[PDB]
Amino acid sequence: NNLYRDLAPVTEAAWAEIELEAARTFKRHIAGRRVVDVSDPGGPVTAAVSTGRLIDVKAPTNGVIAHLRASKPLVRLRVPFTLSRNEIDDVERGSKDSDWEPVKEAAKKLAFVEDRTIFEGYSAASIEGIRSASSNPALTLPEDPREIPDVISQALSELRLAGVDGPYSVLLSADVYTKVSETSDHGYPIREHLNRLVDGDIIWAPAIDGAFVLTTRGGDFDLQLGTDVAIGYASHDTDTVRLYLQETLTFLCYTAEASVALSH
Amino acid sequence: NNLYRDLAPVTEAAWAEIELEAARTFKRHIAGRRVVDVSDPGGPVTAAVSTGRLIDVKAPTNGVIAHLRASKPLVRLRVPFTLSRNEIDDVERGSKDSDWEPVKEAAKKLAFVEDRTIFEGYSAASIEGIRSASSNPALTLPEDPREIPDVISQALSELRLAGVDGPYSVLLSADVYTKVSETSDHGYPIREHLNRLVDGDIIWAPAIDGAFVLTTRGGDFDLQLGTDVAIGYASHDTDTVRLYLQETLTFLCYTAEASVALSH
Amino acid sequence: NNLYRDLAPVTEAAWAEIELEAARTFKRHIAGRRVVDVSDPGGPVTAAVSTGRLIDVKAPTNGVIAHLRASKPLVRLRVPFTLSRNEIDDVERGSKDSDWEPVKEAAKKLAFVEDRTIFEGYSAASIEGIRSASSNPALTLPEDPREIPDVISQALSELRLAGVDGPYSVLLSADVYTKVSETSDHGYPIREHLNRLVDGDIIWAPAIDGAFVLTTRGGDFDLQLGTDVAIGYASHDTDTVRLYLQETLTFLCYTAEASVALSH
Repeated sequence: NNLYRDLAPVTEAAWAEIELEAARTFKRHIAGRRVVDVSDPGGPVTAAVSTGRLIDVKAPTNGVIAHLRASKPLVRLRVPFTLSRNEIDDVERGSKDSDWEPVKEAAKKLAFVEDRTIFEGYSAASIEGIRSASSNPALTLPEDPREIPDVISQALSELRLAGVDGPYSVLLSADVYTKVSETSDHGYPIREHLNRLVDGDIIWAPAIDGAFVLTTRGGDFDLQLGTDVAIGYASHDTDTVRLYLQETLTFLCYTAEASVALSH
Repeated sequence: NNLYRDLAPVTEAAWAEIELEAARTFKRHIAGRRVVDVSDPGGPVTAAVSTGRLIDVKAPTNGVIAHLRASKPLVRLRVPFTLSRNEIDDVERGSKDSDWEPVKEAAKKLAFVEDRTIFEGYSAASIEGIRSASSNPALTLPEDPREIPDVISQALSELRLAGVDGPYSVLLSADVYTKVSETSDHGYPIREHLNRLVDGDIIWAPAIDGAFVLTTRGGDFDLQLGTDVAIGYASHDTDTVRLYLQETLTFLCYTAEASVALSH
Repeated sequence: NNLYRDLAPVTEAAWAEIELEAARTFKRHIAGRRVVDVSDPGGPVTAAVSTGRLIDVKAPTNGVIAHLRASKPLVRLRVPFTLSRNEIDDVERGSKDSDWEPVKEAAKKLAFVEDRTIFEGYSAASIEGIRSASSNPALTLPEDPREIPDVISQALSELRLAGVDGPYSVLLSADVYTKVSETSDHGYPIREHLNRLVDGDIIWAPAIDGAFVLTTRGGDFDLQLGTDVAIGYASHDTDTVRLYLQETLTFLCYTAEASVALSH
């Protein structure tokens, strides 16, 4: 296929450790797929997702009414990374500490771009994120982290006022997640106060800004995958192998009132 | 074998009580084997652990490229102890309080050396401990023990920032473990506050200095055993038997970001 | 694996002729494996050979006796060679005289380095050769080749005085082997006089200096192989393919009195 993995000077044993480090780092830093509906991958051919809507377009002849079918394009996101060939060759010799730091940086970079796309949008790919598509009022996060469980309760009130009924999850940015993990009250971290407000999870979301409170009842948020994360080969020289991680996706939000966005 | 146990003036009943006291005291004072991967014992022959790496070495002839295979030597750690022969002979007569205090001191001594080796290093045996091999920033322990769950939360933040994903355990030195056990807050000991920060265990580590927070996801810390703890015979006279405890091991840390070291 | 043979622009038919020329030239120029015990290859992981001995090392704590396990490192010996791609491509077209001269030079180079290592030592790899480890007195080779069977008989006397009992082989350097092959006495070459002194073989050893007389009773000389001779791929351009021969080994001599070294 287009990955051209068989052309890489990378052993089968070294691929297994690269695949492990990429999958483990990506899953650690992905927060969007824990709350959105993730489709089955459509394959390499699929290029657009039908929205079912119509666009008025000028008729080619009188007596004819013409409409373009509306769709959302998929975006191919590629993160290159460079591995040392000495570190690759050490794997068959029995090394357990080969430097897969460029794999982990690329998986963290690809996980951030996917979560920035879902929550903050990526407008060049015609992706309105959850923050922009939310019709609930955007709340402000207080600087005192002990006041955060009040504002999360205010976000849960807006979802209750909007009429949505599902288990709620709270996604926190890396700064806010740290701040509620390290600040205590009544002998409990603030993050444990937040656990008891919601039936879903308090989710570490290191890509996003601020916070999000949303329902995970299903059918509101759609991550449409063309192809999921794959590792491909670009080139190599004597010392290095140029690889990449890539995935093809788009994100669709169908319910504007299913989420509350929070920021500073 | 080399233990020469059959030459000892030690009865079978007395061996069973010596083996029991040594195993119970060693397991009580070992903290490293609760968090590191412990290999199967390689046997008495094994002398080195391959690191899989290569060392540049001068070629014997031009047109030849030579590399030494790198490895880590195992270290044989022996702790002698002396038992009274009157206490040994009392066992067959039905004594239940024979003085196995030199067994317990030797097992505690051998357990401390193993845990100092894993965590603080033993540089003459080319063993970089967990504290020296950690790439996360070293935190300072506060003198007020009620402020310890904040600094443990700061250590958990560094591991979350490093990207590692497993159940975290906290290893406390004997001074710190006592101080968080004897200080209370909200009607709970500080050690119980620490239990609720982590999904792993709060571990009494009487050999180490300060504290350690690390993941136990697996594959990061490797205790390679040549031979595990065995009791051997050295010599005897009319009144005493000279014995020893010994084990052959080395320790390897493969993941620098899998641990946070804490000290005063 | 690390050889990356599938990336080479070398046909299956051309590999078969390269493998044949490398194996035939290596076996022609190897003399050490005819007299030493050659182990089964330990695999790519193995990095050291246990000597079973102990090294005094400073104890980490009082009351503890520490010893490092001693071992001998394996050395990876690589000989690069460059083949013409026109000569490679001629093989499928039915050529029988493709220039495998760089293969034969590399196999001769790798065979010499292995035999210099066994007999003359390679001290950077901590390999004491047979000549240095021999405790028998070193004899001098006479300039008259007709006087060589006397000095070989003197070497056989030293082995008889040392008490060793096995079939003796004589290894001659390329200069000495030529000189005893081309000089005649009583209508026989001097090499045929040497054949009748020993029950083993008179062995052409083109790598070594001088001569060696040793027993092949077994258990005295140990060639420990990690991986045996393999052909790997480095790189290629339009005109050439860069390949290499490599093997990983060390040599151990266990019996100092099992050999007599001879020189000029």
